[PDB]
Amino acid sequence: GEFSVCDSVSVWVGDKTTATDIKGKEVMVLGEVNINNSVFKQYFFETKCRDPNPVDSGCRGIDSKHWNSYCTTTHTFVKALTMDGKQAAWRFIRIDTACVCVLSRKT
Amino acid sequence: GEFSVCDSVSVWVGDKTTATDIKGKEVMVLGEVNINNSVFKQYFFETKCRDPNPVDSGCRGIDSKHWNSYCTTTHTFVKALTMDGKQAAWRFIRIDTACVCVLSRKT
Ligand SMILES: [Zn+2]
Ligand SMILES: [Zn+2]
Ligand SMILES: [Zn+2]
Ligand SMILES: [Zn+2]
Repeated sequence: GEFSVCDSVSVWVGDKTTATDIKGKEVMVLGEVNINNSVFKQYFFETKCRDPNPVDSGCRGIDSKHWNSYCTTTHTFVKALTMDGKQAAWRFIRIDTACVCVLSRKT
Repeated sequence: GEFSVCDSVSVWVGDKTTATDIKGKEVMVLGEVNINNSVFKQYFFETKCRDPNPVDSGCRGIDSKHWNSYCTTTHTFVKALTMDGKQAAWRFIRIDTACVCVLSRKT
């Protein structure tokens, strides 16, 4: 019976308005898009950690004798129609994509 | 000095042509896109595992006494302009997003 070191959760989001852009800034995500000559809504598949606790580690199954650990949300980058001044831009926004375990060795 | 259980690698790809779609099928990814009234190329941020070996685990730092492990590439889903019959479709394709460690307990 298989499973991963950090438990994650994934959801589709379609009510997105605010996002952080590729170099750290906040931007506004528009509701709809016009690609080719069709109108589409903007969707996003996000994965967060369940237990990001940075003291009672959410990492399962570690050599805790030699190793410290926690669960962390990593990010990918997708393009989205945002708002630049006030005509739109196609820009890369950062989104939660996964939950990985991070280590450091003990003194 | 911090690091993660599985070593990953991330690259930008802009020469994508073939992809696997949301329910397992192959599709063709077009080179360019027309969003709003502007022409853009399609980009993708991909992350794979470095050591997906499923015998000498690439997972660092495990209670190997009680636990088996390997590194695996997980996937997210982004929309892209593909080719449906032969006018285009805005569809969700699967892309490598991250490298997580998977466990199973020992007999
Ligand atoms: Zn809303
Ligand atoms: Zn804000
Ligand atoms: Zn090429
Ligand atoms: Zn093919």
